[PDB]
Amino acid sequence: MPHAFKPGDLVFAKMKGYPHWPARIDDIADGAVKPPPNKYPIFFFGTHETAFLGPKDLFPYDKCKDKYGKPNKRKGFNEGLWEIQNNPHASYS
Ligand SMILES: Brc1c[nH]nc1-c1ccncc1
Repeated sequence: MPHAFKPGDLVFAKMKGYPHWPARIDDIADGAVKPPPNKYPIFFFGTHETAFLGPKDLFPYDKCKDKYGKPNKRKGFNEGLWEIQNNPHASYS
């Protein structure tokens, strides 16, 4: 039964103008910028960009991969598909 989102959870994250994108709930490093209240730091695979999102835009990866996990022409998307499937918890800095 679902819990709240926690660092390390794998998701598809929805941003305006982008398809649902392979992503993870990031950790917040010591001394790093914290997200606004009720928002999570979302690390987008492939592009390696971060955005702050609420749960309305976060879809669990295992439940939605058959819907959202197909190749896409957008820059970084297919690289992101490889990352979320093959090394989702690695450091991509
Ligand atoms: Br959606 C997506 C995939 N990679 N990066 C993004 C993104 C776009 C804009 N602001 C933050 C993150």
